[PDB]
Amino acid sequence: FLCVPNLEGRWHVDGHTRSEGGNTWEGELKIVQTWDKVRIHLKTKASHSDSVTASIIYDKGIGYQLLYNYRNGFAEFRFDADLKSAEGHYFNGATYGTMTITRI
Amino acid sequence: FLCVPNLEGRWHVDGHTRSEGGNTWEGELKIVQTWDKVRIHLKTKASHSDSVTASIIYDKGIGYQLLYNYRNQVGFAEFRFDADLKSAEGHYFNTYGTMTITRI
Repeated sequence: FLCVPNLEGRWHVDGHTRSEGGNTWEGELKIVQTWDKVRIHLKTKASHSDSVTASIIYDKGIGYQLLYNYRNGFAEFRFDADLKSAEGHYFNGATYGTMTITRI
Repeated sequence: FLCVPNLEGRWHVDGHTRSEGGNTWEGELKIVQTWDKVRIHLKTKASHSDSVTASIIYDKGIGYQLLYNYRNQVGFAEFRFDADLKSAEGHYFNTYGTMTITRI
């Protein structure tokens, strides 16, 4: 079997910039997925960012993780077992923060 | 989730034309696979048989079926894999018969 997770669609993003006076922000994430190829568009208040490179990994006991870089940095998400939501973090080289992703 | 069976590799083919006449022939099948995109190539000591369009389908109860239109040197061949993709039984139609393939 050659199985991959179905992460495609729209997710609500509850981000928290823990870097240099950041406030709790919100946004919308769009994941366009063709098998292994994955693209991530993040539309927020301050325009948007589009992914450049990405990769899906699976680590047993932890679950599925999505690592990617984007162009307004790095972002990574860790999804729950049934792909409902994900906890991630991002770093722009300097800002950084923690995001929560929720499918809808 | 998105899964396909891993059918790639070489397979031995015990073929038998069920038309009037013929006998037990043999061949080698090479299955090249990129996700759901599959290309079959059958080579024997008489004539080789390449494929054009191929589709993987899964029906509840049967398992994973592989159906493709081919071309010697347009016919239709199909297999139904069993036992964790180690062996499959199928038939072809251009001269008609069956084929029993085993994954090397």
